[PDB]
Amino acid sequence: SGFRKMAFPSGKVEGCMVQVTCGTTTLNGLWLDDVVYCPRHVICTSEDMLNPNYEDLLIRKSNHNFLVQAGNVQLRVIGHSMQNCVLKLKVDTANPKTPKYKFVRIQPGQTFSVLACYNGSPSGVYQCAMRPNFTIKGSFLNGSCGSVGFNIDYDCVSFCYMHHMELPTGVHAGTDLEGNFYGPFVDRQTAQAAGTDTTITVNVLAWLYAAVINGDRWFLNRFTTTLNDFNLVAMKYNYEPLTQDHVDILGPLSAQTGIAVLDMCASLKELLQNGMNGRTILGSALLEDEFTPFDVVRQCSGVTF
Amino acid sequence: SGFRKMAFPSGKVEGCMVQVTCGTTTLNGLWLDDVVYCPRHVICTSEDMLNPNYEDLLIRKSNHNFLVQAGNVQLRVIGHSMQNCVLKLKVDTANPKTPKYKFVRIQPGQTFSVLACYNGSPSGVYQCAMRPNFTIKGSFLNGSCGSVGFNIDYDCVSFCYMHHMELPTGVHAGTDLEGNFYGPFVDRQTAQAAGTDTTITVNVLAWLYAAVINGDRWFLNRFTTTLNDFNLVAMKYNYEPLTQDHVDILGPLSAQTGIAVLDMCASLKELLQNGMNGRTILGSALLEDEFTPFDVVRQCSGVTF
Ligand SMILES: C[C@@H](O)Cn1c(=O)n(C[C@H]2CO2)c(=O)n(C[C@@H]2CO2)c1=O
Ligand SMILES: C[C@@H](O)Cn1c(=O)n(C[C@H]2CO2)c(=O)n(C[C@@H]2CO2)c1=O
Repeated sequence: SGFRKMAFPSGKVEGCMVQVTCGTTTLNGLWLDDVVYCPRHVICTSEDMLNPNYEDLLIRKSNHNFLVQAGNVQLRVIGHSMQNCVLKLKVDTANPKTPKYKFVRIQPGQTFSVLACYNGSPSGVYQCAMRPNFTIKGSFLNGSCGSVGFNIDYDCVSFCYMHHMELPTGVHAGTDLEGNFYGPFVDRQTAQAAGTDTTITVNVLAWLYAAVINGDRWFLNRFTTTLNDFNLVAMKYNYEPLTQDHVDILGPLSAQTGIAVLDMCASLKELLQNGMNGRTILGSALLEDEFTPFDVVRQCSGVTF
Repeated sequence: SGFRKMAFPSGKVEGCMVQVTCGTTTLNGLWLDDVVYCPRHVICTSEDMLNPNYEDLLIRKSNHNFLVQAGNVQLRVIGHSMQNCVLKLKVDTANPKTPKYKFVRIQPGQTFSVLACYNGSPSGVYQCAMRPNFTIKGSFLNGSCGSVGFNIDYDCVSFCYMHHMELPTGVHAGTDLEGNFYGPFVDRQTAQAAGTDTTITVNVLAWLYAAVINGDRWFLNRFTTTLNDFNLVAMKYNYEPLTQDHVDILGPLSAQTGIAVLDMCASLKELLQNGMNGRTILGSALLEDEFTPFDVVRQCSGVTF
């Protein structure tokens, strides 16, 4: 029993993390097969971060400029190119620890595990979610750039995030493994602000189901509601509009508890209109929205890898 | 920036997790060098969980009764003994992946990382704390027994917890790696209840310091206080008594923020007497007490391994 924020076992990704140095700057890189993946802003100098022309800054760079340190050993660089906002450094040695991997662009509301690193060495691991505004609330200090997010299913690692920057608001923005930024963010030190951070409604319901399973049933009520009428309360509280697909995704949880999705939507509406009144649900005094329906099933059924 | 609940990289421990089968029961075991460590209640049958005599149940067990599966391979068992509440199965093959390890009995209030497993295979990782009542609030399903807790410093893994059971109250109890239970708990299906779960005061202050660093300063006030007078508010709210050693441990955080420990104790007292009034600190609506002073420094300075 018990429900916790759980990251995946990070072993398979540790062995893909390297140190990448270009000139005076060091950041983390991911090393699968004979390619090292890192953010392209490794090549920006002290005064270039405001408005760099990355194509031009590349002309003045050759293979031997990028120094890649694996653990304590050196990797020989034999090719490089710029794909969107990441660099792809072809090294001469395939990584012996390359797990079965895939590059996936995840959707807002989905969650992943982040292995925070500095100088190509791991520091820790935490579970994050792609906010509706395409930012993540994580823990990154200077030099964590290149840290990656991923999901582990069976024996296959699906890489979905590479960290690029912190915004003036203290939140984080990054790209997928093809170099495309999540959201309208660019790798420049310009004025860019995240939009309204709405709540992942389908994820709050999944967490309420997880609570029922774990013995917390005080928030269950004698009301029900309809989708259209529930969405009208969600909009007032900046909650993501709940669709029928979301309802279908909650089926397995709805069947395991004998609680209709709409009856659970009615209890949520009460929480939004009346607050928690100093009560706690799964040890928390606010509504948690960083658990997907699959996240709950995974932890409440004990899926392994 | 950003402050998160962070587990250590779990790679070095994954390669020590095995499956242990004894008769009809399967649970997880830890495999360092040529010894496999598992809970001794692997040998209890369906009707034995109420009042087992583990010495007697051992007489009827020999080496070939314990089947140890490493990944998908079989380990040959050549010796076994019972130390407190864990078994020590001597196998004939040293583990090639044995990290630099140590067995440590941690103190109430300290934190560690837990790698949850089922059938000797990892499922995930989360950060826990040893409550003052010697229980932990974690996520364990049937078969997670044998999952271990640990800290990683430099390249050395300090194992401190092996999970044994869930209590009728939904919390968790276990042992150190010498088999001694944390708290007054036994590996029996008897009536055992955890005591008062008081709050780790030194850990709440460390988390308040982490908040100041990350931009949340609304809880800082114009008051101060004394230790004796603050403890009198702590006792009313079932908070662990704050000693001078605790104050000394908070020095480094106190110096990095230019905030005396006692001035921070005064802000906490206000939170306890007046509540948070619907405000959030580091994204949470209650006072978090599962971050040690070293946990905060680690994450706010970027320590790696
Ligand atoms: C990659 C992470 O480690 C965070 N980070 C970062 O996003 N930028 C992008 C731009 C906003 O400054 C950056 O330039 N640096 C270097 C130091 C802070 O100026 C930096 O550390
Ligand atoms: C080891 C973990 O997986 C949890 N767990 C457990 O603590 N006990 C000890 C005693 C209270 O029942 C136990 O017997 N089992 C087997 C199934 C539940 O009866 C069990 O799964």
